[PDB]
Amino acid sequence: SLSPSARRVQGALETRGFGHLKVVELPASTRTAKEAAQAVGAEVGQIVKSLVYGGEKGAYLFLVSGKNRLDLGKATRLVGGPLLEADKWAVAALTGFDAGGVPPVGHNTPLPAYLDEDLLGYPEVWAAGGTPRALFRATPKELLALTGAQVADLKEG
Repeated sequence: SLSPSARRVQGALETRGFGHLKVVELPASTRTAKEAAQAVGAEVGQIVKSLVYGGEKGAYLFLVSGKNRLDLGKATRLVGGPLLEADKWAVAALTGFDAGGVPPVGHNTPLPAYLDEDLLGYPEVWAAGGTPRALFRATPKELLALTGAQVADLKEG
C-alpha cells in the first residue's frame, strides 16, 4: 500500500490527464537518487530532482538531472534576479511534501518551472512521487506537458 502523499500525486496525474502514468513504491531505506535509480534499473541521470528556489516575487521549481548540479549563475539569469535556495523547512510549505521527495505536480501552490535539457537526452525519466521512497515514470515529453516547464540550460560545466 502506498502512502497518503503518494496517493495525492497519483490522483493529480489522473485529473490532469496522465492517468496511464503510475506511482511505484520503493524500499523504505531508499534515501538518495542512486538507490532510487538502482531500484528501477535506471541510470542516475534519469532521476529527476525537484529543487525549490525563492526569488523576489515568488518561488520557482527546478527539475534537474540526477547526474547534474544546478548552476546558480544560470538559474538567476533565467528568473531575472537573485534566488534563495529554499530551506528544507520552507520546502514543507511551498509544497506540502517532504524534501527529497518533492513531486513535479499535485501541488497546492503552482510555481513557474524550468527543466534540465539533459533530461530530453533519455527516452524516459523518473520523477519523485511524494516521499524519498516513491517514483513515477514518464517520457521527457510527457513530463514537459504535465508540468508546463520551459526546457533550459541549467547545469554547471
